[PDB]
Amino acid sequence: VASGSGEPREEAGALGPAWDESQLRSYSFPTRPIPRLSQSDPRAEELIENEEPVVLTDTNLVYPALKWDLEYLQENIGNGDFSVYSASTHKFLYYDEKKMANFQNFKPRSNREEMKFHEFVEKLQDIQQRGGEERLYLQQTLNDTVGRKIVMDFLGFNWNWINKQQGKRGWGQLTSNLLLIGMEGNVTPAHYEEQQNFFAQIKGYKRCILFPPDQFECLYPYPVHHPCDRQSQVDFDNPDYERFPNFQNVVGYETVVGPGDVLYIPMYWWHHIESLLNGGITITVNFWYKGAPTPKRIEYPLKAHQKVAIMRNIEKMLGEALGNPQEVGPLLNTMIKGRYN
Amino acid sequence: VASGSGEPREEAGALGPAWDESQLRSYSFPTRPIPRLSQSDPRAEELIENEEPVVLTDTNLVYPALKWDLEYLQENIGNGDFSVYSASTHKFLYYDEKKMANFQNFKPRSNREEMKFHEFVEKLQDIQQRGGEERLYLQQTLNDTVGRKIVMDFLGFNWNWINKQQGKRGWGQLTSNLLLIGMEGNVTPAHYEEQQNFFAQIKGYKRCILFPPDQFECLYPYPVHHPCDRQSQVDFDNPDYERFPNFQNVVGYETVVGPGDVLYIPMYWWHHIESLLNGGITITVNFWYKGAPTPKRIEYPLKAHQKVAIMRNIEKMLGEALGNPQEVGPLLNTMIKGRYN
Ligand SMILES: O=C(O)CCC(=O)C(=O)O
Ligand SMILES: O=C(O)CCC(=O)C(=O)O
Ligand SMILES: [Zn+2]
Ligand SMILES: [Zn+2]
Repeated sequence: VASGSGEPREEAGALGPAWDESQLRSYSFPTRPIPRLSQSDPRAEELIENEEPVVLTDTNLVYPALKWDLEYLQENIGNGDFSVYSASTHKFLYYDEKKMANFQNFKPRSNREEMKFHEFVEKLQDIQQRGGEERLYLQQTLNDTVGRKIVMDFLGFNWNWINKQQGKRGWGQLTSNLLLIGMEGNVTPAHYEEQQNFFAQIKGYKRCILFPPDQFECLYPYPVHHPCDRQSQVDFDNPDYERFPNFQNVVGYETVVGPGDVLYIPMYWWHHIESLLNGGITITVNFWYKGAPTPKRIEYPLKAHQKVAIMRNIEKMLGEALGNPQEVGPLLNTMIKGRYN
Repeated sequence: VASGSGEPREEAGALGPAWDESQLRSYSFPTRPIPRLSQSDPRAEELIENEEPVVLTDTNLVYPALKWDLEYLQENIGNGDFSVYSASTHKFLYYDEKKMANFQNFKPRSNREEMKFHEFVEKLQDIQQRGGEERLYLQQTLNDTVGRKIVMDFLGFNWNWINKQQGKRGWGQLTSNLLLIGMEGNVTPAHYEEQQNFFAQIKGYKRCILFPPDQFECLYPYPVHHPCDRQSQVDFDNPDYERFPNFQNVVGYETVVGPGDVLYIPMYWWHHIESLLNGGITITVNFWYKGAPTPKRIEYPLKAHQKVAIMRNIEKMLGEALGNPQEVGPLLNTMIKGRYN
């Protein structure tokens, strides 16, 4: 019942288990499995409607990308610039560069380096070459500049299905598709997005651990003006229970996606994403959508994500009102101590 | 230098000290004296301009009320209804009755009872009669219904001086004059107002201890939706240093006003007001003014009162946004724990 990702799935044509338990990292918290359903299954329609996660096994959302691999992409993706993140550890914490202004005591552990696709493949094979410890992760919005055959591939994605989805949910506009290419063992640590996300797995296997928005108290996001806004301050590998005591109460929904799977990551749901160990490279394309307009007007009791949105807006205005994001905390403290605690 | 109210002043015509140290209650914190200046003294103009307190000794602000006493008032104040607050202790904590809706676990220790002036005088003499322990405090906005001679008295107040004051400071409109009649030993505990206040002493002697707005952290106001909004949660007689540790750092400005004195209580300044022990009844009329409009637009660094105004508005909106004032604290806590503390 704290199964996790369940027994590993058996590949078609007796090809043996897709992955195994020892490819998964181990954590301090328990998990229940996210359900894997067919896109035609009413229950999957329920889950998305109710903004609960679900793994859709047969959407064909990115059917033409399933052939993609580094050789094909290097060949066909064009000469555009690609954002590539570097790291010394397996954890790729991300930094909003616009926000680094107002936090000096903040040095990166993951630098963005712009480079052509072939320089990526090259760097990858230079590192592989000599068993170097360092790691990379390419993450780049698909756009205009992309080669003829990638565009045909892109156009062949299942727009009919995902557009119906956008329509049934009242979502706003598709904002971006991010292309993610990772090395085995890479972790994008726990964070949340404000958009809705269909996360479409193309190559390799990723374990995705999700936490609902009502676990805000257990996951301790950075301050909103901090560059790691929306990310957990907790190190999943070495959790500091003195600073983050509610982490001991955290409960995840967990799954492993492979080629053809689409994971619905609902708005404000925390997610932690790791490419399996010794699984090779992973490739994923996501689909971010705005999110249905806010209701006219509120109906109580508020949803967890609505309380989160409120906390964000309080922090923001207080940043503005005080003239300085650094004064947000002392003010809030002064507001609560001996008054509301 | 922590003098306090200074050596007591000597009455004209060798009538001996107006009051003495043993009429003053004793507290845990130190105080410096508020300056007593002449209204013609440029330094007093400085203090009011800079929103610092000052005791003006010669305004004649309420010259015609100096003859007032219970017999005169009973005689001349008319048959209107007068708000009279009751108490079993010397501390008259006030309750906003509009706010009692959203706090059930809140019972009074000071009930408002409407009564004619003669019923007040009567009750007072019924209690005096038999050495009863209970205490009363009349506090009633002067208005329309008031007798012919009180109106002539009122009209004889020094409008020329106080209106010039209103003009020089850019204050808005006079909102009310409250008439306060107290028994010896009555304490109105520490609180702040959002209006500017010229506090005009008429009969008897009051000790006024003021704290500037930047002592918010030491004085622990109730939540804004609580009925004791703007009042300190700290009991000055028995301070709980476990709950209110910054009370140990509190520093007051202190003075004793008698007949003819006017104390400028600047906006957002905390004040604690006690009628001297065994001093007899006290009488005071205050003059509340709105407060200059807010500046277009903000200039940094913000003043303490501006940060207070912000904390108030955060608490208010969060009350509205959450649908329920009771959920304000859990939200704020969730916002700060492990995040900003
Ligand atoms: O695949 C990853 O590591 C990041 C995915 C993610 O965070 C997202 O799609 O929102
Ligand atoms: O005289 C009192 O006890 C109350 C005075 C006061 O709080 C005020 O005038 O604002
Ligand atoms: Zn994400
Ligand atoms: Zn007051």
